[PDB]
Amino acid sequence: EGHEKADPSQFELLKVLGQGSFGKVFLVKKISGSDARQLYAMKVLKKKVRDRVRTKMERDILVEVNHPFIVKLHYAFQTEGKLYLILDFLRGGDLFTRLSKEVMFTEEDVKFYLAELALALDHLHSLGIIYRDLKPENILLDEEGHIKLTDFGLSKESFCGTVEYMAPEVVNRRGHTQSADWWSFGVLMFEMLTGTLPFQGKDRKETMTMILKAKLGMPQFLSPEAQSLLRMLFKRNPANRLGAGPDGVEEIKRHSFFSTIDWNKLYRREIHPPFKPATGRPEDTFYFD
Ligand SMILES: Oc1c(F)cc(-c2cnccc2-c2ccc(N3CCOCC3)cc2)cc1F
Repeated sequence: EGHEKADPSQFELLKVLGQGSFGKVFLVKKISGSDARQLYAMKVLKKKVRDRVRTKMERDILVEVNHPFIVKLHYAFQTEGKLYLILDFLRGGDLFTRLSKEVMFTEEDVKFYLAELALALDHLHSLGIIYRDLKPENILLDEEGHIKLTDFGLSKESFCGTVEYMAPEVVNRRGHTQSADWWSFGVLMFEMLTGTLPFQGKDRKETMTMILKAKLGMPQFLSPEAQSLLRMLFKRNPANRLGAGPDGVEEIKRHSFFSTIDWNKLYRREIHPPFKPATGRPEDTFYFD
C-alpha cells in the first residue's frame, strides 16, 4: 500500500541509521524494479495510533506531498504489527550539524535555505499540512547542498515539541495554524544568523513564558532587511504575522531579504547551494596521493 505497492523481499537492509520513540530507521537498497540498486531510508513504526475501531496509519499524509525540498514517500507496506515507509536517503547531514560547527551562517547562506524552506512550507500549506516541530534537525541536506524537510513534523491543520521553536499560540495551546510555521521560520532564521535562540531561559517553563511576553532586542549585526523580516515574523497575534494574509507566502517572497532570490531558478535547483556537504561514500572519506 501507500504511494507505491511493495514488499519486504524487494529491499536489502544495510545499516540502522538511528532509533527513536517513533520507530526505527534503516538504510536499504532496492533490489527489484527499474530503480534497482537505489538507496533509501526505511522508517518502520510499531502499529501506535488507532481510531474509529480501525488502526489508522496517519502516515498517509505523504501521499500528496511531492516537492523538490520535501521528502517523498516512494513506497510503503505494513507487516505483522509494523508499518514500513521508504523515503529519500539524504547524505549531506542535518543543518543542525553544520550550525554546530560554523556557529552562524552568512546572510546569503541563510537566505538560500530559508527560501527553499519557504517553498516547502507553502506546498504543505497548499495541502492543509502544518509542520509541528520545525527544528534544524528536520532540515536535511542532499549531497548537492539543497535541503529536504523530513516528514516527522507533518500533521493536518483542521501536546509536545521543542519549546524554543514553538509559537505563542501553541504555547497557550490555542491551536496550530499555518501562521505558527512562519514563527518557527522566524526562529530558524534568528538562530542561523545569531547562533542563538531568540527565546531561552533557565528551563522549559521560563522559555515558554518568554515566548509569550518577553520583548526581544534585535541583534544589530543583522542587516535592515533581516531585522525587518524577523520583526514581522515575530508577532504574537498569528493574524498579523507575515505569511498569514491574503497573498500567503508571497508576503515572505517579496521581502527585501529575499530580493536577490530567483524563485523559479531556486525551485529548479538551478541556483547553486552555498555549501556542499560530506558523504559516507568513499569519494569524500578517502585520502589521496
Ligand atoms: O522519516 C525520515 C526518516 F525516518 C529518515 C530520514 C533520513 C534520510 N536520509 C538520511 C538520514 C535520515 C534520518 C536518519 C535518522 C533520523 N533520526 C534518528 C532517530 O531518531 C529520529 C531522527 C532522522 C533522519 C528522513 C526522513 F524523512
